[PDB]
Amino acid sequence: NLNKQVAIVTGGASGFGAAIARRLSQAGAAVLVADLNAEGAQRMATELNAAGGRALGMACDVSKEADYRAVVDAAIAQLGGLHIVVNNAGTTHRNKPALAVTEDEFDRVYRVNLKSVYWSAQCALPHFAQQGHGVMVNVASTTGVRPGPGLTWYSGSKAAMINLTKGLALEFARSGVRINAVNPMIPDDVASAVAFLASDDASFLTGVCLDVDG
Amino acid sequence: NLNKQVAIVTGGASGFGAAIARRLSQAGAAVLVADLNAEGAQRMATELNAAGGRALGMACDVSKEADYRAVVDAAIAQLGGLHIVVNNAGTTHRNKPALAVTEDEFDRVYRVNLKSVYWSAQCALPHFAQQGHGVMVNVASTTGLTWYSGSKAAMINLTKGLALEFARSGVRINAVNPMPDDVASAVAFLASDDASFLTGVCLDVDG
Amino acid sequence: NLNKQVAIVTGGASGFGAAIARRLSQAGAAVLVADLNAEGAQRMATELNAAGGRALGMACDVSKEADYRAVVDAAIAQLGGLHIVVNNAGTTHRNKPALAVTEDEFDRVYRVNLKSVYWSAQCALPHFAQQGHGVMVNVASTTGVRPGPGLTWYSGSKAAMINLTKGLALEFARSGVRINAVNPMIPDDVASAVAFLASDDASFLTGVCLDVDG
Amino acid sequence: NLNKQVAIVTGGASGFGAAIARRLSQAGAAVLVADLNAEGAQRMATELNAAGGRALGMACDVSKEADYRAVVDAAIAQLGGLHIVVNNAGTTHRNKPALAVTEDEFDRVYRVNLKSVYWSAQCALPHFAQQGHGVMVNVASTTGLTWYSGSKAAMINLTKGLALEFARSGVRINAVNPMPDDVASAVAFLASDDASFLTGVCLDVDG
Repeated sequence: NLNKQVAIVTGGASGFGAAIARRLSQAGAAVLVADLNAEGAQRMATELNAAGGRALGMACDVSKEADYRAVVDAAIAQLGGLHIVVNNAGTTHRNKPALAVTEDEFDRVYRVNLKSVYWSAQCALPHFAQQGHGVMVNVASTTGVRPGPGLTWYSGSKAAMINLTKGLALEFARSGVRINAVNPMIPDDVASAVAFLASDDASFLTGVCLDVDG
Repeated sequence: NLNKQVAIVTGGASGFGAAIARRLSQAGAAVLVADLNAEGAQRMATELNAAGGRALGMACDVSKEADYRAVVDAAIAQLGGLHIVVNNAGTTHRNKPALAVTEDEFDRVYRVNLKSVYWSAQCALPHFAQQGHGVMVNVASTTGLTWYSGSKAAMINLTKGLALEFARSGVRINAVNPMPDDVASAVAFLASDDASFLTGVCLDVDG
Repeated sequence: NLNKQVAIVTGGASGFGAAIARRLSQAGAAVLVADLNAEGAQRMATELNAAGGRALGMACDVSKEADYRAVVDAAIAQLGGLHIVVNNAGTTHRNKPALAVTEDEFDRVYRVNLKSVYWSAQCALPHFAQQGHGVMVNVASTTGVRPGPGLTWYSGSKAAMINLTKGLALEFARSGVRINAVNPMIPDDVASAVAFLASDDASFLTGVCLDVDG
Repeated sequence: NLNKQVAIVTGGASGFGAAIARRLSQAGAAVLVADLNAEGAQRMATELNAAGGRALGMACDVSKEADYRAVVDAAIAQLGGLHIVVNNAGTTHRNKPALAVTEDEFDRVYRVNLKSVYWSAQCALPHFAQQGHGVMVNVASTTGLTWYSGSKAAMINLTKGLALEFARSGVRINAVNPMPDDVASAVAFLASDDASFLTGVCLDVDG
């Protein structure tokens, strides 16, 4: 149960982010839905609101400090605090050979799947440390069990993000702040995993990556 | 015997990359010494030529396409081909709390190391695939879990992914994980025909 | 909450097994405490009973099919069913160099940390499959993070047990039966991990090994 | 060049172990062919001696101390020493539901493979430690997650643990993971001085 708790969910307009926002709001948390797409973010918030929830939509490029700080400040100021930060990876776009991935796609993966976690760390972790509680859950991009070709550059930055998440966790391990990760492997099970990890029943877990059925 | 083979060594002017440049030259291989410091690259090249080897030094920001393509085009045009690419792109890093890490400090570890493997793949592996043979060796020099420990995991992961994407192509892609002689030995082994049964493998060795 | 649920906990008289038995009984489960030591098993059951619980002690060599079948039958007949099976690894005994480990210690590790999981599979899994629900949690022996010398033969059979647990899980994955594992790495966090994995809130997890602070 | 070196190859009468026995003999190394079938071991030994090599065949249940100690004592007494031990002890296994696996079927995978590495360590590594040099190579032949997939993980894990427990001893402990030429090549490499910078390493190669 996450009553009186505030969550930011990035990637919130679609995919795993929308399912995660739905689940956390169903558990009683106030949700700031953050997404590149302001309209998609607002639609998800309207849906959560129509269903009994308290939610707000906000546009945000998780690669930009200012966008990520503004979403943290918006959650604190207008929803009244921040206790949970869920960073959603993208939809992995299409599967194609390593040498067909253009620079723009490579760059986007870096921005959305690694740089976002760095800014999340810089923008949300001090608040958590200050209040002596908080949870960050990083949802990796979806890679197959024993993955084959087609996701080489995704699997690369994914391995980096999971290790950064475990590294951040060791630093914050005696702060009350828990930093954990979800590895969707080919939406209910992804959302259930995030909702459990955000709950106080997961208080004994940090620096963990939970493999779940994508 | 890397005689009759051309090798590009990134980060070649010092550290693991200098030691690799020397071992590979000593094995009889032409070597394009690539590094961020043109002066140091030229220095290593002159030493190698002075030791009886063949070598050209070029300034190269591995995070930039033009720089990597230059190093590749030069090796094919001036050194006479390309059969080996060694990617050394890590640096030392004082472990400080992650909230003291500036964006640049972060990009230098995650953005440079990853994109260097990216440009290495876009720029050099088509030449390997065209001739049906070639070896990429990615030394994870980035320097227990720290904020920067993810570069090494990605380098290893990318090595294994690229290797699968080049299965049965005659193109082998391998890694070295230094935890410098033993590093240069593992590179020279992996770059040699004696390692033709090995692709997608990471060799942990004492640094 | 594990009300109206029956758990077998092996290794139950001491160590992580006792902490796990305490936690599961505190959550409402009936506990058959199984242990090599009949008296230690009975003492733990008496403690759980004095605290509000329903518990029974029973001697059992988890390396022997007959001992393991008798504990399953005892739980079904006298506590009224079986839904949870926790296999506790040993205390890792002492840390000593690989070549100082005698054959008797090597043999004991195999029996307690691997053969037990095979019999648990043969003796408890058909019952779970029959009823279409059930959870098995295998608690590995405690190994350090990035472990050094001293636990070579433990770390060997531990790696085997965790892979067997993931293998068993894939087989039973569409049966309602969840097979999961806990890796104590140097007792509350071990017991919390087992209690969560045994609950219906972990229903979306199978074939997972949870690293936790030992 | 394994000339001037003695090697014990377990499971030597067929499969990966025969191919290893031949490659190592061809490298100039005396070879004690150890296997569960004495006749087949003697056959391989005769073939190797007939090819100009030196070899003795012995029946050996690797799960038993006396059998492994015999193979070790014989190699030191009849073949003139011991510098290499290759552990092949896996077998093929039809994947069936785990509830159809009999206790014996389970012991044959988990008990034999693990205890074989145990006796290999108790029986052979003291000789290596005494002379300050030696190489143990553990080929994980036990044959995606299955009930028997844990043998391979243990073999790799034990290899890395033993290697750490023998750091700086001149005694190297390595593994090969066949997913037979490429297996025998990786064994012969790992057993040779060319691999002296490698301990605690598992080489994945196509089987």
